[PDB]
Amino acid sequence: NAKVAVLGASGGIGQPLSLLLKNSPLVSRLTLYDIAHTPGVAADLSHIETKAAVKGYLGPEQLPDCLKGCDVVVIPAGVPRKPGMTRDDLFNTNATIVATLTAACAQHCPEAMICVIANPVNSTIPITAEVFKKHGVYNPNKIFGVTTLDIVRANTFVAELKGLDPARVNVPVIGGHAGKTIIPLISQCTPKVDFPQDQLTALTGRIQEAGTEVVKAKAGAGSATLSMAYAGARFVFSLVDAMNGKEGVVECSFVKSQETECTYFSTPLLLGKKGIEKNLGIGKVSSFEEKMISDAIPELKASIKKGEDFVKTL
Amino acid sequence: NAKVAVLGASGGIGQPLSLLLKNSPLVSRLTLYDIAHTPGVAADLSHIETKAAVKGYLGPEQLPDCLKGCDVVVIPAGVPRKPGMTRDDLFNTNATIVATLTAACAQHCPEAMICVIANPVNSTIPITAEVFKKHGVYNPNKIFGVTTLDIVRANTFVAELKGLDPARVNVPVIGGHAGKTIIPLISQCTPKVDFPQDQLTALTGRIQEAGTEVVKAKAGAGSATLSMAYAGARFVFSLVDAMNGKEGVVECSFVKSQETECTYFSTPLLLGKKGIEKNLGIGKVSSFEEKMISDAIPELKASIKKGEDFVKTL
Amino acid sequence: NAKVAVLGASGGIGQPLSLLLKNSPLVSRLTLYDIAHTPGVAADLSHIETKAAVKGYLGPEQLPDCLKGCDVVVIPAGVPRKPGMTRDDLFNTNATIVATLTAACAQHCPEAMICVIANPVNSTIPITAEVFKKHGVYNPNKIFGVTTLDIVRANTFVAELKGLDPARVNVPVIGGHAGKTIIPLISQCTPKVDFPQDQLTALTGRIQEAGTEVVKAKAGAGSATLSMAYAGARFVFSLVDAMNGKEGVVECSFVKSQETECTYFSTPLLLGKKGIEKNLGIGKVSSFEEKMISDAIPELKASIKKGEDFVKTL
Amino acid sequence: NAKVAVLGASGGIGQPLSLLLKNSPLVSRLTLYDIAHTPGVAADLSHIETKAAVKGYLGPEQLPDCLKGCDVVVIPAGVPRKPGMTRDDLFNTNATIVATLTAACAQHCPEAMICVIANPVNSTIPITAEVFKKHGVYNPNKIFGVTTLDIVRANTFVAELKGLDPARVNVPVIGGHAGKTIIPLISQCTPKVDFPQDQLTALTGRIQEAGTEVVKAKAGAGSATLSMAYAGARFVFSLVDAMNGKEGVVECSFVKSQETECTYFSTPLLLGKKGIEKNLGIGKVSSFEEKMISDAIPELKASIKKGEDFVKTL
Ligand SMILES: NC(=O)c1ccc[n+]([C@@H]2O[C@H](COP(=O)([O-])OP(=O)(O)OC[C@H]3O[C@@H](n4cnc5c(N)ncnc54)[C@H](O)[C@@H]3O)[C@@H](O)[C@H]2O)c1
Ligand SMILES: NC(=O)c1ccc[n+]([C@@H]2O[C@H](COP(=O)([O-])OP(=O)(O)OC[C@H]3O[C@@H](n4cnc5c(N)ncnc54)[C@H](O)[C@@H]3O)[C@@H](O)[C@H]2O)c1
Ligand SMILES: NC(=O)c1ccc[n+]([C@@H]2O[C@H](COP(=O)([O-])OP(=O)(O)OC[C@H]3O[C@@H](n4cnc5c(N)ncnc54)[C@H](O)[C@@H]3O)[C@@H](O)[C@H]2O)c1
Ligand SMILES: NC(=O)c1ccc[n+]([C@@H]2O[C@H](COP(=O)([O-])OP(=O)(O)OC[C@H]3O[C@@H](n4cnc5c(N)ncnc54)[C@H](O)[C@@H]3O)[C@@H](O)[C@H]2O)c1
Repeated sequence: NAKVAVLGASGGIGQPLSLLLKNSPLVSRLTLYDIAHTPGVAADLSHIETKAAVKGYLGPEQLPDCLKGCDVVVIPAGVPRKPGMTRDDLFNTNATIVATLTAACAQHCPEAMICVIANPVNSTIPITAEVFKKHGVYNPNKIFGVTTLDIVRANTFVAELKGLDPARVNVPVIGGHAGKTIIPLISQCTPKVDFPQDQLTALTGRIQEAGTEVVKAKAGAGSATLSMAYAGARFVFSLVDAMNGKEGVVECSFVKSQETECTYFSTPLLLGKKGIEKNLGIGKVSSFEEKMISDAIPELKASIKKGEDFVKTL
Repeated sequence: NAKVAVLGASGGIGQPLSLLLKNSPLVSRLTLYDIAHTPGVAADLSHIETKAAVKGYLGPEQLPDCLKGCDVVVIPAGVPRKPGMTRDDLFNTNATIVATLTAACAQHCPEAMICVIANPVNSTIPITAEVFKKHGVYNPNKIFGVTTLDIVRANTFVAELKGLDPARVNVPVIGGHAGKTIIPLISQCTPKVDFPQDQLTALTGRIQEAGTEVVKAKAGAGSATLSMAYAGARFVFSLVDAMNGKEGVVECSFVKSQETECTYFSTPLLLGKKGIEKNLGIGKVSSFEEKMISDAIPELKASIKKGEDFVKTL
Repeated sequence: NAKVAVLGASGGIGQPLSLLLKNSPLVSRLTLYDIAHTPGVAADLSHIETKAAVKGYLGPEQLPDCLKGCDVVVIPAGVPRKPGMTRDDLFNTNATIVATLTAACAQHCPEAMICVIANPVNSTIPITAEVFKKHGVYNPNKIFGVTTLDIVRANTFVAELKGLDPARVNVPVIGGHAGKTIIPLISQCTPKVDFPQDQLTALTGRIQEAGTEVVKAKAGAGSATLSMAYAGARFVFSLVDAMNGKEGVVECSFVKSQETECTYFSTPLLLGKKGIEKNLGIGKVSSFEEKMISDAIPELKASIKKGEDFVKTL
Repeated sequence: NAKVAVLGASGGIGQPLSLLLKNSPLVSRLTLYDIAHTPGVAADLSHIETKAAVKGYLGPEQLPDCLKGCDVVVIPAGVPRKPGMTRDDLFNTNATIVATLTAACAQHCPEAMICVIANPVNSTIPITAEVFKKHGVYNPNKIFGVTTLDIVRANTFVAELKGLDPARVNVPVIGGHAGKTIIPLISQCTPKVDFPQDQLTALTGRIQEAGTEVVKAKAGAGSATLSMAYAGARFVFSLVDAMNGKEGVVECSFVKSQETECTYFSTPLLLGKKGIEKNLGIGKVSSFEEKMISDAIPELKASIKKGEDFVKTL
């Protein structure tokens, strides 16, 4: 029964994400928004034999109509990286995009869950919060930075190394979504896994620089699109399940947090009807994992402040 | 346990198709092929938390290694339409692509199920058959023209007009995949539906021109990609289920046929372990539907002859 | 003192063509039209330090304002070929595009010179003629099928083989613009050149299939764009010089002709203030060249009929 | 006559640039390089009826053959901006592209004039210089950051305000190529123009934001391509004229400079047979202009160091 808007639906992530949402029995209305090509994408998907009604919207004059009555908004809108770039190279362009779109959300569907994919997530979530505070509708239990792909990657890499089935593996990943701020808690992995430190370190780095590995492999043709569509769909489904009374639903996500001195931080969250039911916190961790958390905090706070300062100039 | 090859994996269809395939526990190995961009696509999908081992292959030199050991090969490789073009206007270009790709298949995975998505399907399937014949490995039970999107469109459109869930609608569509050769048997629809003749004609025209509807809506940005990825994934899943011994798997598909004077024709096929188990035939049809079959045959024969003639000059 | 419109200005040919026109002191006003990207292209071109004022127009609502007061219209709007395509595969698409765009010309700038680049020229010139008839403003001295690239190619190749400066070479090319209908009158070449019949035949084939060789070299990335921009700029410059009263300006172009049983035909044309001042005809030719003319006529008639037929259907 | 290499010849700037170079009687040989599409672009251009011999090169193995014997190398290779990006946001991607390509030039055509178009120019010229130093062939009189488009824009905008022929306007533009580092010296314009202050300020700002204006207008489809092709060609032609012994050839360009405290800086340069004959300096400026120089210096030094540092960490 959920009504989901996808802002940036014509892009690399947007189209396959919209596909996965259209294919879901959980979605009864799918509104697609972009600045280009949205009508053709909507017609394409409207032919698929599922109940979700698909409507496409094009340009800022139609963004309000796209947002009317939505339960979840997902925002893959933004520019992807080229080889060599950092996520902060995209900050200027994507901060404007995220601020503009989340402003419309605050105006026209303030009650909706806001799921931000656009990078750098470590800054774009603070931006979303400060835009919502600006319109006086800020609810910290309903704004999510989608880090799900870090968890998905962690599970895959663990499963390959130990010959396990990825569907059975679960690795909490905490901190943020950029380089050393991505902290995989291999010591909390279910099932339990033992690696020597050199292999643990190699696995940790692989997970951290996984996005960059894909940017290099694509050689100028963009960043992770299909896996991020999978990761975004997964997160939305988790959130909607929880919204229909499903219990025990847990997903890591970068949110407003009091667990560390960072005002925003990613930890496992129990999800409920009002978004975040309970922040489950960092929990018990190794020395190696404590070192990474401690090392990640300055970069996190700098990014958090960079997003806040950007909204301050609006 | 099914090893699936996608030829044309970097395209508008190939990428979301490859995603849907990667997401399924029916696929144990997903080998992707194209003339550009495949390594990045493979890198992207390899991070998804499912069992399928994803490998990428690039250029004619690597095509044999993409195909070896394959159970299924799907071929979305081909040029799509621009507004104003017929599917037949693509023949010359796409003919050479299908012939070359299917020759490698006949040489390197002759036992595999061959699923051609490339247009015009009415001519490209005959090209595939003649190519396989030329190499002495022609099995008419394993060569499939993917017409599934026509069925998906029919189901959806009927479901919309009757207020039904399209997940529990099934309209057999027969003939071929081009204009008037697309024949939806609404008389055989489950559940039973009865339209007056004025509406039935419009519904029938809508289904026939659905592909062109998406072409115009995309205004030169290509044809159906996401819905075709859906339809193609469904057909492969149906085919892989049947190969795993699942019973009652029925799909319409343009295949080597003796149901009419046409050498190739689409009807509901019972699929099994060896490919086509039994052609379920045209069945009991209305006068209206009987006229369309009669009207379609000359065009289908021409399209078939065109395809056969192309291989004759190789 | 000439106001020129480019219809299809955002395309592969359109952009470099518009650039060459912008650079010319013959052009005082340049209006650019497309269905996509025009404002960005016009903004880019308007920064160049030449006198021509540039303005961009997007979509059919802005087409009339583009054409008002136009002295010359050049029409590269259309779909180019992929490898394997015949020029007739693009007929249905381009015929529609040419018909639409020439109707607006007929209504809004009926006295303007109409230079059609869009293929197949052998049919799109007939289409342009009939559309102009419907609106009661047909003038056959102002409608030009741009075949200049063929002449340009012929000059380059003859110069290459003979070690000449291509600026000092002129080869009349007659007939039409497709395959064997492209007839280089090497016997009329200035300066005089002497080839054995074997070299002459291969050279003649090279000229006829030149467009195809470029399509092959681009491997799906399109057809001749930069060389066509050059050729189209040359023809437009020739025409605008003649319109300003320059004498002895001669260009081959595909036009309304009584030189043969074909109703449209390309021969060298004396241009002047009314457009076509005098058709210079075929002249004396070799037996070899007479043979090619004879063989080409059936193709030309067919192509002329096809375009004329298409217009009746609107 | 001049042998000119274009690195990044298949791009938006590279292709039209290559066309302008091909059309010019000052070019005897045109060698084109890119990582994709080069052979198609070269085949296309090789049909144009000018004397310049055109050859296309593709991939690292063929780069040296492209550079051998070159008098001038133009390097448009690089990633363009999207809306909201600064030129500096392209640094991390384009630093490696410029470093590689200029290392190739240092090896294979060290005596050639090196014209860097790739952004950010304020940092990529220092990169170029440091790469030539590493190779022991650094000649500061032959390394040029192409700022010519800023001058072209200034000439055009001044001519539009005053109602002049832009062919007769020359505005020196100094400093660098980004935002407030672009300093148009309207007080040194020929002919002398007197502007009311409100127009002068809006003019100055227009010149500085012109690049961003075009990026905005292209709405994600790149940056200035056609006007940059015009400007880069103009610069090459001035360079070749001066190489052929023409006197009084002056062009502004971002070069090694001892005019301010910035080690690199753009001023009018008298060009001669060996590149820079003489840096003509800042000359006499107004207070308004002196202040713009003062404000620009901190940003220039920062962009310079950024470029130098990049090379020292290799
Ligand atoms: N959170 C993650 O783990 C994660 C992973 C991968 C990528 N990303 C980010 O997702 C974003 C999108 O990546 P992509 O590959 O889809 O890029 P893309 O260029 O393929 O698509 C971007 C889409 O956003 C649209 N867009 C741009 N401005 C818009 C606006 N103002 N309003 C509405 N739509 C607008 C574009 O038109 C395009 O359709 C990037 O910022 C990328 O860095 C995040
Ligand atoms: N059966 C149907 O109902 C149906 C529906 C939609 C589209 N189609 C057809 O599917 C085909 C693909 O459509 P699309 O939208 O993905 O086009 P696309 O242009 O987006 O991608 C097609 C892909 O084919 C690849 N390709 C071309 N030649 C190749 C070769 N020789 N070897 C390997 N790869 C090659 C291209 O690189 C490209 O990645 C088209 O022919 C279209 O007509 C069929
Ligand atoms: N005369 C010749 O010798 C010759 C040579 C080469 C190419 N051509 C023809 O040139 C034409 C285009 O070539 P290209 O390489 O520029 O193709 P392209 O695809 O690069 O550009 C085509 C442009 O036409 C535009 N367009 C399409 N429909 C339009 C419409 N209805 N109104 C306005 N604009 C429209 C598109 O938006 C695009 O910008 C083709 O038809 C090709 O066959 C002719
Ligand atoms: N100096 C100026 O005023 C000015 C003006 C406009 C643009 N620019 C800069 O020029 C570049 C814009 O170029 P464009 O608009 O043609 O972009 P584009 O994307 O259209 O083309 C860039 C070209 O770079 C090529 N390339 C990338 N890496 C390469 C490599 N390693 N070796 C050889 N070629 C490589 C690509 O293949 C492509 O052909 C950007 O750096 C942009 O910032 C400068």
